[PDB]
Amino acid sequence: DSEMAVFGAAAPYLRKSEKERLEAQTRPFDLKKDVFVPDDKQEFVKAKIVSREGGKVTAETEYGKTVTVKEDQVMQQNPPKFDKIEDMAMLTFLHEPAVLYNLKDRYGSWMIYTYSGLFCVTVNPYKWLPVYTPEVVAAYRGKKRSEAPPHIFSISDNAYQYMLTDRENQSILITGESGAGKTVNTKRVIQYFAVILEDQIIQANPALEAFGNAKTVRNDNSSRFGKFIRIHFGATGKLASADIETYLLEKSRVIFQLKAERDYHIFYQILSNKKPELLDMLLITNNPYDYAFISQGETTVASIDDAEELMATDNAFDVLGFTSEEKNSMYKLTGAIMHFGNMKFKLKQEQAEPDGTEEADKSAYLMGLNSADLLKGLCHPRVKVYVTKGQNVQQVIYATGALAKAVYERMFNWMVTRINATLETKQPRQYFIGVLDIAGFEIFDFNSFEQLCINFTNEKLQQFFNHHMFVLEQEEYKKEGIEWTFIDFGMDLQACIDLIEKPMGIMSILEEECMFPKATDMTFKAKLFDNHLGKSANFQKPRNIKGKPEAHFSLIHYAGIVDYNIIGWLQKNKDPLNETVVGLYQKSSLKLLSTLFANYAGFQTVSALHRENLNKLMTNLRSTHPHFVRCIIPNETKSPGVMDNPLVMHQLRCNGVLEGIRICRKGFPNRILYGDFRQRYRILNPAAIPEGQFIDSRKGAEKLLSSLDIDHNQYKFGHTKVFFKAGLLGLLEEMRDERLSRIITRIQAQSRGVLARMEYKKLLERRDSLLVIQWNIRAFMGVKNWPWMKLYFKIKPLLKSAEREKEMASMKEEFTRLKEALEKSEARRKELEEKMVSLLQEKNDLQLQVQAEQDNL
Amino acid sequence: KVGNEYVTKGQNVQQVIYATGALAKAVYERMFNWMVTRINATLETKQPRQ
Ligand SMILES: Nc1ncnc2c1ncn2[C@@H]1O[C@H](COP(=O)(O)OP(=O)(O)O)[C@@H](O)[C@H]1O
Ligand SMILES: [Mg+2]
Repeated sequence: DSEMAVFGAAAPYLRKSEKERLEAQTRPFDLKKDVFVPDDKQEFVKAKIVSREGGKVTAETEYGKTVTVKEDQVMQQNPPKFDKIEDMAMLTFLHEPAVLYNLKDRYGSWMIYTYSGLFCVTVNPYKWLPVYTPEVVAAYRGKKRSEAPPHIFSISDNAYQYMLTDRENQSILITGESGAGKTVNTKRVIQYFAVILEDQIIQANPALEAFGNAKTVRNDNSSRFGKFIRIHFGATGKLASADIETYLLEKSRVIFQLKAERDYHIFYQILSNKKPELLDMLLITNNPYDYAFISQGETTVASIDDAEELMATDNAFDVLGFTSEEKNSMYKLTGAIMHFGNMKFKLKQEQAEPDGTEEADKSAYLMGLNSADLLKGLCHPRVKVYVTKGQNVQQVIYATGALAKAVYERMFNWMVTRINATLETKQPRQYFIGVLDIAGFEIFDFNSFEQLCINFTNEKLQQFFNHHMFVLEQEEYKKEGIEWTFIDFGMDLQACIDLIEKPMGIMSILEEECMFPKATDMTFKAKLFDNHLGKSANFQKPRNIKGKPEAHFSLIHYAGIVDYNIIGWLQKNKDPLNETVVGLYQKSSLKLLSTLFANYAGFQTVSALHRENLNKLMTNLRSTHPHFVRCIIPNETKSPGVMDNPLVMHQLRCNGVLEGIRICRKGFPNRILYGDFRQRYRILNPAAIPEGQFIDSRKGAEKLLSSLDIDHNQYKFGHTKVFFKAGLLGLLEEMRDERLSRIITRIQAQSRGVLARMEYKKLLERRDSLLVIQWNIRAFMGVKNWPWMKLYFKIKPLLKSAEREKEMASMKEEFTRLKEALEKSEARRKELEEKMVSLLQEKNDLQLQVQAEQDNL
Repeated sequence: KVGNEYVTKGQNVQQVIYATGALAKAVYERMFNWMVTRINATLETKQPRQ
């Protein structure tokens, strides 16, 4: 249990226990006696095998109920060896009940992360589990998904491994219904990147979170804008400058909030009174109920304490390096917006007469200008012929709301730009990894233009997933000359997108009527009905319900039918403003309001910008190698552990995960280039593909594979990329690692051999020296025991041998010293000779240089 | 590389074939110049005096 010991706390929550699988193998089972049968309230139920009368197999459900049904919707249960399987591609039987029941089995053990073929699926646990510890992140470093339990950390690690190996961009895309957990997983991915500037990226997400998210019926932490976070890396394979891009912040939230929907987080974080200094300098109490814009929602969430969120976002701002002046500026603007919300107006003979201007004075003080000028601009708007115009009392409130939402949007863009500036670093950055977290699909009780935009973004993301996973993979199979029948998996959302995105479509008619002045909801809607009602499968008449608000029409996304009541979408897409107040805000005292807002009058519909951003984003994405994560919400009640079968079945059908797993298990998932394969797996059979003795790719790769003694029917050789059947690539990697280990061990053995060889040669020389010494000392003792030898042999060398024998020693040593001196002198003379040759070389070079200056003149 | 970002450029067949030709020209010119430098180094022996 090496993985268990390494993981520690998160081990039981990520990997099945050894005893658990041991008892699972002992669970009673058979090829027969096991089936899944459909049911109404629960989609599928386990059942036994009783009798097949006329082909009508009889099944006794686990609840005890017994019913006979024909061979249709009769699917064999998978063997218990596949219970709580980490990757769901090795299922011998694949069928709609099987995916649900394996997912539920893993969910019961709180195993949210599961691999469905190539991409990953995450079920919402609705409870923060101890799996995101930095120890687990370190354990998830440099590990394949096969050798590690499923987790988003493993997904990020595999993306980084591709990043390093193939030197190509990666894009981790999170897709699912709202509140499924996309933002949490994006935060975990950013955390994994930070662990392996890091504090800057960590705290940047809460900074935008505090201003973007709001509490909704579907989820309390509901993002109102798409996020694309790009982390750049250099050639060395280390983190570098980052970037964050936002998509279509829902500006209508400030003006209006639904009955069960709260407002933005910051408007109540500041009013939580955690820092009364904020209350003092903003001239605002801690009760949002006195303030019209932010009092429509509950302003209270059971799981959210706005004081903690406020201190967290302040800490994040400090970590990012936000100066106190700009923080105070945005705080003053946030105060000013509900100060504007406090505005009241009355008709008196025609422009509304201002009243209750004290709050207007306070707001003007916060932003910085003459309050009378702003009041007159709101009271008597002047626009391009600056000409005054009579307008209704109700219109001044709408104008103030539009100005407030525009100011909030500009402040949001300023935060985005400041985050980019803080994160940007001049250090080299080679490639990038893009994490995509769009606003998830959602079905509110009443839906409007922003809901339509969010759902259209979700539709386009699902269509991109379908196109890449199904169409492009099959076209790649075809192009490389691989025999493969074309299979249609049954989802092509291009028609649904073209219903609105393409010209003359519902969204296109929306921009066309927005350009058209005097545009009314009644007529424009008519322009929709005669255009696509009936003839378009998705669009249809509104399936109006008495409980739900009246809807103009109903249209079918990939996730189901949704009603879309249009109420003044033309003004929302057009975004009109009063030019007088525009001019007043342009020259405001505050740095933020003056710089940001000056480009409004310094048009293009926001829907057109949304479409262009989606097109550009997905064209950029197509250049990358996506990793998909699909998030499933188990229960609408936010109850952890409740695994509501019909909802998950509907989500699985809309997502089309089953067909993705089918195309992963049937087709060839792994495709590797011939040259890359040769240079990578040559260690398996180095004899094949001899080192630099020929030039050919296909033949060498074919010989290498044919020498690998595996199932040769798995791979179909192509023109440029050899394909691999599912599970083959990991096997080849396993034998490659084993062969590398064998090579390293043999290298160690050879190194030990040579070290022993040299040390034993040294031992030989030492033994020869010892023999010489011992023989000489033996002779010396033999001559020393002789009384004669010492007398004439100890004084002769000093005296008698000095004059005519030791003088040979003296002349020899002086010859040696003189020879050393002569050799050193001759070597010095030779090096001086070559040095003076070099001096000639450089002097003629310098005369050439002199000629060069005479050329210069 | 534009700025600090390595942006991949998309070119048609004409540009890529012209690039191949330019690479061939440049590498052969460097070939010729390296040959000239090599022969100059071999011939430029000691005592290039006077
Ligand atoms: N992996 C997870 N661990 C713990 N809670 C999670 C996880 N994923 C989602 N949740 C919870 O689910 C809810 C919605 O998750 P969130 O990421 O905010 O969704 P969305 O991306 O749709 O805004 C929150 O209550 C969040 O805490
Ligand atoms: Mg979210």
